[PDB]
Amino acid sequence: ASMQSAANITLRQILEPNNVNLRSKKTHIVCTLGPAAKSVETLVKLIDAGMDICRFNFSHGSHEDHKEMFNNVLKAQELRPNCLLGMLLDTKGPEIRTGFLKNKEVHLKEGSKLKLVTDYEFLGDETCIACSYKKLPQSVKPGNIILIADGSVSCKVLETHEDHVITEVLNSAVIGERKNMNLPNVKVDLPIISEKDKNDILNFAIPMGCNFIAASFIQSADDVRLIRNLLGPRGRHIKIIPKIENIEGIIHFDKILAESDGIMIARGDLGMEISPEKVFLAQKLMISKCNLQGKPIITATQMLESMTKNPRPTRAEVTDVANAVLDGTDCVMLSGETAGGKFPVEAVTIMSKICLEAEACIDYKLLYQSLVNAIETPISVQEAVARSAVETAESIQASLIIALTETGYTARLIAKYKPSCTILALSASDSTVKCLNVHRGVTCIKVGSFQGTDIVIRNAIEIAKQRNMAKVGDSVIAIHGIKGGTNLMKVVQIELE
Amino acid sequence: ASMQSAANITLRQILEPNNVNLRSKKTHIVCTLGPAAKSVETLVKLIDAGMDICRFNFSHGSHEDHKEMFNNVLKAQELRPNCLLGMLLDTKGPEIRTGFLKNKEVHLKEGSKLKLVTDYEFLGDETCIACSYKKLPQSVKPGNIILIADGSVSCKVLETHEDHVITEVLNSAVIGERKNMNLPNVKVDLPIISEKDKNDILNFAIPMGCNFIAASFIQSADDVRLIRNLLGPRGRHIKIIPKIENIEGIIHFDKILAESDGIMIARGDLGMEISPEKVFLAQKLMISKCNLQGKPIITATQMLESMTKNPRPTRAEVTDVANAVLDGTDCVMLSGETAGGKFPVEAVTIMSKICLEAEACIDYKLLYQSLVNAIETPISVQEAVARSAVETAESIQASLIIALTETGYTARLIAKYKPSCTILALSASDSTVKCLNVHRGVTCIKVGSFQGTDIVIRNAIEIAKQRNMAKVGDSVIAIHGIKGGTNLMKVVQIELE
Amino acid sequence: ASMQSAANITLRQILEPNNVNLRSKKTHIVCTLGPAAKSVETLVKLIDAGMDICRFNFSHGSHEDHKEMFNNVLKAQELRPNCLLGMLLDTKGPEIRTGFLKNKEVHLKEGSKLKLVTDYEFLGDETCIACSYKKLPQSVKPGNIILIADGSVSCKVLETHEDHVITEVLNSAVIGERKNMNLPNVKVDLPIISEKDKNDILNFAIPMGCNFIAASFIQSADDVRLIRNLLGPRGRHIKIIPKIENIEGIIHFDKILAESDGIMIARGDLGMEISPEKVFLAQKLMISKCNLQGKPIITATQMLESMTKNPRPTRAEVTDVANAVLDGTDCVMLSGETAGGKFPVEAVTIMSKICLEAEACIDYKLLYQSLVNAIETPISVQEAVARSAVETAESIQASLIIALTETGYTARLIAKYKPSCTILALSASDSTVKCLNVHRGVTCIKVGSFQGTDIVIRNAIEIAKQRNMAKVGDSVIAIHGIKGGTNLMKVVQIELE
Amino acid sequence: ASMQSAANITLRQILEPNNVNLRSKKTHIVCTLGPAAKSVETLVKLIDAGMDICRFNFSHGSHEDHKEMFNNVLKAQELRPNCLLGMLLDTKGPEIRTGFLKNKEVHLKEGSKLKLVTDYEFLGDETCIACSYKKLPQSVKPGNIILIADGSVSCKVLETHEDHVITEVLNSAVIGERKNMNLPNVKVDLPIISEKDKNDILNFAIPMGCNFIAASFIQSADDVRLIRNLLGPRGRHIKIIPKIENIEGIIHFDKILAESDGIMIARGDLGMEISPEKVFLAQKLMISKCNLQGKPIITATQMLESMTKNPRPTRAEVTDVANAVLDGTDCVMLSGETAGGKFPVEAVTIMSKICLEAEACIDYKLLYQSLVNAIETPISVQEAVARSAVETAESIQASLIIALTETGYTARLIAKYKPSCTILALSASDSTVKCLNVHRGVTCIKVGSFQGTDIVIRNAIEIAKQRNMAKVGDSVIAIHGIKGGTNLMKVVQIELE
Ligand SMILES: [Mg+2]
Ligand SMILES: [Mg+2]
Ligand SMILES: [Mg+2]
Ligand SMILES: [Mg+2]
Repeated sequence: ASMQSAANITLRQILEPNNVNLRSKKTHIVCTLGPAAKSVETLVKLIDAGMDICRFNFSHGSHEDHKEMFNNVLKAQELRPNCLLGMLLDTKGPEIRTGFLKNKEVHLKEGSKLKLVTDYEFLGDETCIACSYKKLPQSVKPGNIILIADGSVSCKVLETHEDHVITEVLNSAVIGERKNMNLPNVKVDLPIISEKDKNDILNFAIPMGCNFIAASFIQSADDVRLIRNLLGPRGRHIKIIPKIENIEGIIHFDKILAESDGIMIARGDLGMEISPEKVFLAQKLMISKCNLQGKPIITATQMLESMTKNPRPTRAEVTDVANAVLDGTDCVMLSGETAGGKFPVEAVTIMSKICLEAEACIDYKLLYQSLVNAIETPISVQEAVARSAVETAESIQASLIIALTETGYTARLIAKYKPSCTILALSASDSTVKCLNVHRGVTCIKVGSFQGTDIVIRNAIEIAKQRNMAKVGDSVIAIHGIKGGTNLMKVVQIELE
Repeated sequence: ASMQSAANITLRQILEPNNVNLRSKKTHIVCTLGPAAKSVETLVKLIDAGMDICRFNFSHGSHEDHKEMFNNVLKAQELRPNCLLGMLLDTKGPEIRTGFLKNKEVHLKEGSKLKLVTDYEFLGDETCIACSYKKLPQSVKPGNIILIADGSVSCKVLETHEDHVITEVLNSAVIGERKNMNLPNVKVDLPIISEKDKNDILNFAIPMGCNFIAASFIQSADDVRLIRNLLGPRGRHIKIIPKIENIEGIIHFDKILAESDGIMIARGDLGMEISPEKVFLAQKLMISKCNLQGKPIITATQMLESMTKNPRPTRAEVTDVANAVLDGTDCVMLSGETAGGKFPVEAVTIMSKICLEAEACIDYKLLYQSLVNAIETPISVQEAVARSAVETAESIQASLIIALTETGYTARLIAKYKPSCTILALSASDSTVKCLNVHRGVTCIKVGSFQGTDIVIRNAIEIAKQRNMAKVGDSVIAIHGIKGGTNLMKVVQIELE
Repeated sequence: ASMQSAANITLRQILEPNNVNLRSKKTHIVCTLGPAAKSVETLVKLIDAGMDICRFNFSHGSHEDHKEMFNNVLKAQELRPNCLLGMLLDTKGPEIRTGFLKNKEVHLKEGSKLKLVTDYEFLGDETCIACSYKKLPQSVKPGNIILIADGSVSCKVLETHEDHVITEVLNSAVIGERKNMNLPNVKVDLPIISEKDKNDILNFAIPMGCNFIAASFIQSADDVRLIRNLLGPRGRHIKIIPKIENIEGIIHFDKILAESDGIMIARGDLGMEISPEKVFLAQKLMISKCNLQGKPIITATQMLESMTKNPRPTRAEVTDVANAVLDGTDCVMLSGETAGGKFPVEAVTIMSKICLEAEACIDYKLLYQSLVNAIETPISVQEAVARSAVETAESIQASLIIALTETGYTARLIAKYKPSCTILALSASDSTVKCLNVHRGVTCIKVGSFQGTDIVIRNAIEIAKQRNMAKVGDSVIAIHGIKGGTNLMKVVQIELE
Repeated sequence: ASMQSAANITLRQILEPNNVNLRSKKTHIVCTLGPAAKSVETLVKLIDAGMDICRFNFSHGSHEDHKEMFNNVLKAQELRPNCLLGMLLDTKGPEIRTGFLKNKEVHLKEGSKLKLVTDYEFLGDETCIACSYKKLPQSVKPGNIILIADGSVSCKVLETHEDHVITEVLNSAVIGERKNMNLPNVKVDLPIISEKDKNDILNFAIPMGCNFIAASFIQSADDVRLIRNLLGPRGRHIKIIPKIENIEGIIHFDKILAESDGIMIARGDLGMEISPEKVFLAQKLMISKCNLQGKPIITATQMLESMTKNPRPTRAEVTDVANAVLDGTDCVMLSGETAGGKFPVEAVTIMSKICLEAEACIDYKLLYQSLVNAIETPISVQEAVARSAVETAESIQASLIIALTETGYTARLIAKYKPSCTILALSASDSTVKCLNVHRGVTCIKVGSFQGTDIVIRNAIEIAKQRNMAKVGDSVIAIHGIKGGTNLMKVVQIELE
């Protein structure tokens, strides 16, 4: 619950321009893949500008271009082999919509009474509109506030009956049809995953190499394990990333985080379920709790979201990305319409530059001590050795922490302590090398199995030099055997003769 | 240059709603007064929602409604006497504009050559456009970048001649006429204050009770003292607030701040003179340097800036205001078009709620020690006593620090250490009670002169109880004699019998 | 239980000699008054060398020279009026002695059996010796160790019977008669105060102006309140200083300290009741617990204790005094035979110089923060204001903290936070001005009653200048009204015109 | 110059007795070998009680029993092979003595004039005494103080002539003949090493396996390198330990420490060259400077020094040893006559118990951070890895830090950071395994050369279990390759199957 991040901003960093390669940044970028952001040329353009994880939802599109979207990613990877992309699938989850209307548009007047019925075939008007949530009367109570069309109107519940509720319109607006609805401070009793979603996961998501499931509208730890149950050993290697989008998720965040492999701060329902002035508290709290537990967090950030002119970001967009990095997020995220419809590459480019600037101003010594003093006394041998690699790297100004890991556990322990240098994770597991992209500062390279540790080390050293991640005269940290008995930390200096 | 702010966010603060009165917040709100935000009813509505300082520029309007704007403020004050409003005048300062065009619109093509001439009567086209800055050739050099129409196009200087320069258009766009221009990393050689501005200040601003002069485009300490020179003893009591809007101001910020009474982070030129990814560094650095020197800072924050739908703020708008408060700003500011054209009261209302939430999450003990460890060893008797009032107030959880001051110096020393409670400043100087609103947490009340200190204290105590600033059983800190020999700090408990 | 003290030792302090007046030291000296250390000339000599409290026990001497000792002190005071001496009476308390012997000397052999009988008239030998403690069989158990003649022999209890116990001699030595005895880890069931002691207190100690009662062999909080009970309102103003001399006192130290006005670390029984290697832990722990509670502590320190040559102290004697000051003792003490028989003035002189050196090396800023972080969150208005005086004095380098107090409570709160400067306590109570000498750094001056606070302040200022405690250009802290409502802290600068 | 040591004393440690083996202590004991402390039975008795380094001076004795003293040590080692003893030779160095007297005793009277002549054959009286220092007139000046017979008399220099000086006796005492002399604040111009000492070193000290040379009366860095020069490659592996015994050594301590392998605080001349009240400052400063540089320090501590009764230590003796350990000394030392003449084994036994108690109360986490924050930013790879072993050992509560080193450099880097557990140093160099005993907490075991690192590790593990230094279920730290490229830190858990 207690938070801190130490920045050290100099006049020199403000004036001297940055020419560091965008992909060397520690913060990773989740980019939602839209219609235009799919030309194999453009995904490569998006890779060069700093995308690390591809995000998609099967809410729209075909089954034809859903997998036409896959192979275009899978071939975009082959045109840039030094970049291993994560694949995240966003579930639809529970969702509440209004019904259809006689005029297909009504002008609800402030102070008027509005009936909400559960018969979804009822064609409504300004006096009575259908709601897709059949259990709406059994969930809300008199005094509860119902939001319609992204909170365009708020309705206070006056009466609850078996098949309908009666509300008072609190503000006058004009509504379309099939608009979204929100029930602040009310638990939605809908199945966490659909039967469409379940087979989209079990038979199409997992065979195509999907690594993350962003579970929409997670409200309890049960929802997480219910999902993990039905994925089975067929999907035992996929990371479940609950999306906290309402009060229920925030109330139970600790136990949801316990069952989770990460957290995603989605741009969407949370803006309507919580007052806007309290959202920034939730974002900062969730990032802190994820940082302390070593769990990765993805934070939605606005960037060229609305442009009625040319693509130059607003000041609030810049500080939103910068402060999310300073708050301690592993990934910043470009959402669907935030690619601007037309400028996805320019948006991720600016985001990468902001991440580099925010990363360069961090006092990593102070950040490390802050983490150490916030984590409990009984840490394991594995965590202590991972701790020692980070502190040794900072003291000697090492260029890399090379972590040998097969399940990714070693690299996650190191990333928990936020080193200033890149964590070069070496794995023989294809599932591991595309699951660790969600952690800040971790760059993975697949290696063969049944190889001596020392051979894998200097082979990583050679390709680190090839990728300009380390030069001659540098020191790098090598850490392996974390599983033991074999927990080990080495310093080796880059030479060649 | 080193920065830190300690937040303590709890789940309870996220869930429990805030019903604290908006005007009890510590962060103050500078609200730019526009056309519609002038109904005496609406300024009172703006006062209730949390305005503390009124901002205006004489760029537009008449001389008739400029003072029709004054008395409407001066009578809005009389309808809410517990709120003493500051009055800030924004100067126009140096300003660079393009010329007029034959078509009054040109489509400059990327890669084409564009001549910029100093003959402002020249009616231009896509090959040659006039620039109002007559000394443009003598200021920019080959390689300098010239921005037109809020950075809609960027032109690299290829040739400089006596009366014109030749540039290469770097991106294709369509321009209007009389559009603004920016010269990044180039000092603009224009008079800091006009002769229109000078007489707007000396003969209309100072007789109407203007307290702050926001000097646009301050580039050096000379600009500040040149302004202070020409205001004379007629305006010796007005605070000069330089606006840092380009690289030159940032380069010389320390010496500009030395000659200043405060700083204003304006929404405008700084977005074009500095790369967007580096603006957040400048904002945070300037706030830190102002905090360490005890100088107030006003930060522009976006809130309901663009609405093509109903007035609900974006997430980036919320975090922008919240993080500006957490960064340590004395005032957040609503700019002209950010009142939304139509929703100024709702914007300041949300801002006040955000300030209250951000203020309530601050760890004031940690913040106090952070300030103390960053300020130099040789502090004066006056600062030490002001320091003692803040620490005593936190330890005993006092409700108020009552500061008796005539020049405002005592209250500024206390505000420098950011107490968790309100600073109730008592002054006999009308100039002082409307100059201290720019400091965070300071609320002023005018008192009569030639009054015993003890009588002024309990009289402030009584009206503090009347304004719900303190109740029976509370402790308050009384601090006076700061000028001596007379530097004094008292604790008194609120009783009545 | 946690301890810390920050020293800052420079090469300059090691080389440059100290010429500061000995009586300006902050650590005070308790000096036991012996036979030769009683010439009115020598007590004045002892005053000049740094005595602050006179210690005596009525174990020996007459009733004639017991009060002949008083008036010689009371007239030694009149020859040096700037020094108000405290008067401490040491009670005898429980005490255990062996019996008389046929040869009046026995050679107990290691491994032999030794009977200890309760019949004190029995004239003993190497097989059976009487013990004055009649309840010895009911207190010790088989396995308990009995010490004789300052631990010259140790006897393990083998048998306990009604009127005797049987022990095995563990080491061979030769014993006199009427030698002391100790029962480690066994509670002694003897009355805490005698009927001789009780009337020595109620009818001779309190009428002669005795301020402190050093209660020998305190084992429980009951012993303290049993003493305080029988002193009554006739002695309600005398400070009870328990002497912790065995395991029982250490076990119950917290509750003994709660009922106490201070603690005395006596040189004596504690060396035999606890293993020597564990005594330094007890001394440091008790000093820390007294420091945290604001209770004064007196620590016995060796200095010219054994001299078979001329009076130059050993290195262990020097570090013992120096580390006791660094551990945080309010007073260091010269015991009876430690005056060397012949050199009391030289011993207190060296002690004063050691205290000055140890005091000058303390980092008072670090010490203050260490105290503040160890004391609980809910401190009172009085303690917070006393806290503010100490911190203000350090920040502005004030020469004095002038505390106006009648019960001494104000000065004790200030002394709890160990300021680097002298605490000048002003009281109208004769009992208060001679009770506060036990606190470190507090120098008292008696003032008249019914005087305005401001008049008392500058009158103390004038005599502070007369005593070279403050000069022109100095700042001093004035603190009064601590009782309210009236809690107040002032800074005044020393001028005269 | 800044000092700190964090103690955590509990009531439980005061009451619960210690049964830990004495040789498992971290502080090591230098014991001066005297006449009686030489029975092969008694040196073994001294080993069991905690001796780690044997100290001797060739000032007395024969050449026959000087080496009869060696082989008795060398065979005492063979009766306890788990204890490798260091051998320290104390040089005589510069030394100043009075002459012979007609009565062989004079009563110098305070105020009388005393001539000191350089003709050492002159048989003197109370008017004129010879001094062995021939250059005495050229070293002291009028106003200098000359000390005779352990400071029994002090003489202020009144006149300096070619072959004599005239002094005024400042105190009356009776002197023997050939008594020592001291010249406070005056550099003694005598050869640092004699020709007797030089051949005692080059032809008898180094062939017998002497490891440390305690150079008496070191006054400059030149003295250290002049000694190291004349030892040559024949003694390149011997550690030179300057003895700082006068003002000159303290003035130049930093540069003396730079050329040194350690420091010894000798009991002797320093008590006369510096005022007693300033000696504790010098001891604490020198220990701090040695701690920060990683250089070992030996501190003389009093223990059963004077006993006119049975051997129970005084309180000042106990705190002297305990505070020396808390100050941060690597070794405490029993000097010649401090073995009591009769009780050397009992004195070292009590010292070991005191060291164990003082060591057990140290807060090692706080001590480690204190060291880290006092050492400069640019530390090497070797020091960083040694740092990581200590912090990892504390976090996981490892039982041992096993250091593989041949020159001892690895173990010294680890000992610099004062781990709570034993440092088990493994070396193939006989010179290294008997030089590292001077560092706190380092226990050496000789191993064969040309052995794989992993084989040496678990072999040390097995004999660690045999010596009760580690049990099953423990974690130990293994650190090797510190020379590279090969700097390495491992954690291994103790199992056996
Ligand atoms: Mg959703
Ligand atoms: Mg401007
Ligand atoms: Mg006693
Ligand atoms: Mg010597």
